[PDB]
Amino acid sequence: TPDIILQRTGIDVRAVEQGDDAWHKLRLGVITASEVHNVIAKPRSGKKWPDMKMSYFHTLLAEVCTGVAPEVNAKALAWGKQYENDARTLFEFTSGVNVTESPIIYRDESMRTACSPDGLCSDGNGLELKCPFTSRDFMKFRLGGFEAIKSAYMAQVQYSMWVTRKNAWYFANYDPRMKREGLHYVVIERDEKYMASFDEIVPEFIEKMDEALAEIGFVFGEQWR
Amino acid sequence: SHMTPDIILQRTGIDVRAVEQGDDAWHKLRLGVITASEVHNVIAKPRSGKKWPDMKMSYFHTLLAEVCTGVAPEVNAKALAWGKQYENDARTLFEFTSGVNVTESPIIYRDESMRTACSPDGLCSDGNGLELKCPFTSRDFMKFRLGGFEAIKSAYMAQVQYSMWVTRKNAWYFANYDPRMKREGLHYVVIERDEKYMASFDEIVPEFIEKMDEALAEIGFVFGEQWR
Amino acid sequence: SHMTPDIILQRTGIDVRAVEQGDDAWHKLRLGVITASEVHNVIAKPRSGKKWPDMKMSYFHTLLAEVCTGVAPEVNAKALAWGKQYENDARTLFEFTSGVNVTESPIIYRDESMRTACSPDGLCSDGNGLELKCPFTSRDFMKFRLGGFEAIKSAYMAQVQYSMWVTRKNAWYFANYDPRMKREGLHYVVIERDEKYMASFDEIVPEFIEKMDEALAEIGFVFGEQWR
Repeated sequence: TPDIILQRTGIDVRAVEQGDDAWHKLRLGVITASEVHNVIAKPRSGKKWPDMKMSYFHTLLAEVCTGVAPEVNAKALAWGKQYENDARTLFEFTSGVNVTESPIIYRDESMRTACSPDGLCSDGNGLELKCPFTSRDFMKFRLGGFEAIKSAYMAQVQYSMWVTRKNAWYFANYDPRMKREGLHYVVIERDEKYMASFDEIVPEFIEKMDEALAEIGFVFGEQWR
Repeated sequence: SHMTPDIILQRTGIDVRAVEQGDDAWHKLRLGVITASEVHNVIAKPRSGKKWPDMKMSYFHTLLAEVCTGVAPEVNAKALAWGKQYENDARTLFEFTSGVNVTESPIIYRDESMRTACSPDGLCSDGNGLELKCPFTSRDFMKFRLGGFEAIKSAYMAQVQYSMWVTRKNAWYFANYDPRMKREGLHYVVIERDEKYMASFDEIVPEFIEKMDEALAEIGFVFGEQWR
Repeated sequence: SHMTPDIILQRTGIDVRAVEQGDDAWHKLRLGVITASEVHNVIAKPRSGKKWPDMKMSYFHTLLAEVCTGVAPEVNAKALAWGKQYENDARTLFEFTSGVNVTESPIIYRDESMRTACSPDGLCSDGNGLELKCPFTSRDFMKFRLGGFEAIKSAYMAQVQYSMWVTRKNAWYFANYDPRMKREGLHYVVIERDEKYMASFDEIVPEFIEKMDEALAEIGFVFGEQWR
């Protein structure tokens, strides 16, 4: 749905690459899969937004009013740029599917929610594929599998399926350092409980955002000129 | 007794009037002293008991060590640098917005003892002091902007109250500045003096000083060696 | 059975006598091994329940990764460089003061299994082991200087006992040096072997080892592949 994006931000999605400066521009103020865990965080009791929730909320609003986002995990990111291709190939070789690239996908025209898949699979699944920074974390995944994977990571996988209207996702790891056994993955199925969470909470988050922008005099989208 | 430039100059060789925030002198003048930025640690209390809390012990060791080494390490240089860089920008936008005039004030000691002090971001024409933060992250600016007072963390309140205790003023402005903000990059509030804090300082601080004196003697140092 | 240079040489290709702390081999020899500095993690317990604590599972993963990759990431680099810079001056000063003469002892295994080791700061004329740190912050230095024994972090204690467990000794020196102190930049104590602790390693360690073993087999590895 390029025309929309284009009309909206003057950017041509096709030309984009994970890391592209545009890539980044397109994510500004947007609720993404990597960060949604924060949005759904709940107080043990009470209705009060947890801290990690207020904090994400505050981060998002600033992206809107400043038009920038600070950089994080430089070396981690770099590690990943470094090995993604090898990881991809192998994964394929091994999983038996062909993977193809996916720009960035928004849920709808509002452009308030999105995900950036690591790939789109021949069998119809999306792909999340990490090159953990510490071999310690690969071990953790490799041995514990599913129940090893973190909540923050489960929310991520689920939110991608919510945005793309998909039913299953691969969650894989790669570590070029392992003498053998360097690639591990699993398949995750869409879970309606998560679905229902998003449907309920995400829209509520968006409305508060707008209220706040209004209080201080901005409007969602200014970040895109 | 009342602190004078004359006293600082003779004890440390430094000319207060030439000092500028972040200067080398500015740093030296703070070695070993209980500052508003850190007092929060001094007044910390255990849930029950009388035992000094970890944060408290910890700042105690820190202060002592400044006395016996005469130096202090740097932390989060980046944020430090950030705050140091945007300060002037912040001051002048505050003057415009509040309408008051601001004067600069290095460091101010509570008395001739040189044990307690603060470094205001300015002194206002209406008699109030000024504290200007340039949060390193915009997220923080947004937090305050939207949350105001109640947004401001305890440490900040103690810092603001101690500045008033040291200088004997009745109110203080607290502001935030973010140069990255397209517009509206300055927000601020006014904090009034609070006796409950005054009192606490009055009781606790003096005691903290004595403990320090005891520990230094024990390893044969005397307060002040840092300005040698 | 006891460890000997021949084993090492035969199993890994390395000349143990030739090893220097921080040597490439020095590092090689530590891969997959449970050391004195990390043991605190293995001994860690949950307030209740028999479930491993987060730090335990973590170290546990870290070590397995060491076995399957044959490498280890670089860590706490600033702290290591600092200690590296002062270890000499610290030793010399300790010697003078304690009277003892100190000798280098690369690394030592508890046994031929090569699963357990330590790398003492030195070996003392009086047959005591030596742990000599250059704390990164002067604050920690002060902490110990003033509070001695009861001030030493659990982890440091574990590291100490682990070392006696490994070498089979009765006492060890725990000392600190701070080149920053204008005076009194050296302080130390003498720690006695504690049986409650020995029992502990004696019990836990072995189970930890069994578990690594299960886990590795589950993914087709066997301990020692790191030295291939």
